[PDB]
Amino acid sequence: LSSFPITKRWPAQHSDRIQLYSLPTPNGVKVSIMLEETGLPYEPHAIDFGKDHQKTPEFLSLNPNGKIPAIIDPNGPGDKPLGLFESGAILQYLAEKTGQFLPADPARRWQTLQWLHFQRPLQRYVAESKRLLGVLEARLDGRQWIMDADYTIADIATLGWVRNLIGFYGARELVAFDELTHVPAWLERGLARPAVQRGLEIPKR
Amino acid sequence: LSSFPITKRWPAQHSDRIQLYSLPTPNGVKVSIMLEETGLPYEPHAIDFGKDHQKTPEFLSLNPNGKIPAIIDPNGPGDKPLGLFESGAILQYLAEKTGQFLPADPARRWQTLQWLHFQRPLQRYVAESKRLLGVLEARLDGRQWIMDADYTIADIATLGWVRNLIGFYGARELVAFDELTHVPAWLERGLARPAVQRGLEIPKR
Repeated sequence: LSSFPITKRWPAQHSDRIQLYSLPTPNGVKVSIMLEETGLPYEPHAIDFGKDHQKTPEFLSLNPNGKIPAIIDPNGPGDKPLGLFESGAILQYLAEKTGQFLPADPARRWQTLQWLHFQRPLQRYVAESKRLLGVLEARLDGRQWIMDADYTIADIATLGWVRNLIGFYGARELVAFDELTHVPAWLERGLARPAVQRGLEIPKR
Repeated sequence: LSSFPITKRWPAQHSDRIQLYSLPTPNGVKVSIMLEETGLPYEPHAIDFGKDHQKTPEFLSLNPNGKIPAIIDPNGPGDKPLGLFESGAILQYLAEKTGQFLPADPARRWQTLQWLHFQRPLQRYVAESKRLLGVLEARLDGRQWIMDADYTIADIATLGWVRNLIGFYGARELVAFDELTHVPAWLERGLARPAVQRGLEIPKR
């Protein structure tokens, strides 16, 4: 892992573990939830955007885009380390590494991938949030998870976003969350999972 | 394909071909380029956003999100039709169906996926465009394609966006395109491909 310059600024205490460079944002918690769900050993590192640490040469050496989350799996394909960014790519990578959180059926596996990139100022944010919730509501009518009986990377990609959408005071009311039926029940099912509970707080801000 | 209600509004003349529901936008041309590159038979259908055709019950029956592109592959997994939206999911699906446009190496295949979701008003659009071009410029320094010698779904996902970014009068100058080196050369290489030339115009607006 010494050949990865990010490790000069965020050293690996456990170089045999997946290194996670992230923040507990809706995009970041996708990957911490996935790591908790799979049970993979990992080492989280909070990336301080308040100090522009995402713009440091060490962070950019892993993700030139300057976004979280990013990982380095020291046990990557061909037993070489693999640095990877883009939360959708990471979720797929971890699903394949573990053989967990994708449906068995090939057609439904492809459909699962659709959900990895699903999600006046406030008025626009509220209108878009409502439109997205409406799509999810339509999908979850008569389904336990986005992919029916199977809990997948689709739920892992979306639970944190919905949780955060209604996080602040007045937010539920603004988006008429409690007038929905299927999203609230699914959110409850997801937040009851201990891996989800853990992932939502990782890394410590 | 009769079980797909979208076909009531955009009938399939060739029901043994992939049906493409799209417009030649930066997101839409990803999939028409991919279809042209692979040589797969397909049937394009322009979705008229000017008449709100993306909000019709027929379109929403395929993509409840109301976005293009979407496909139905009548020859999907298990020889049943498969409806699929989300341009990244579609590009991956078509790469696997054909065995084309992904690197051979497992680590580089994962890295390829990172690029499927890469990309005062005008000032913000120009600043973001410049930042993105800078990332691409850094990647393409010393590389023929985003994934080195291999032309992949990464290039297919990004060529149209760059082409369009500098499409209008003054746009190149605004983003300082001609002060770059590697993006202009790569764009030239990509636009020299006849499949790219074809895909960029499909469906006919």
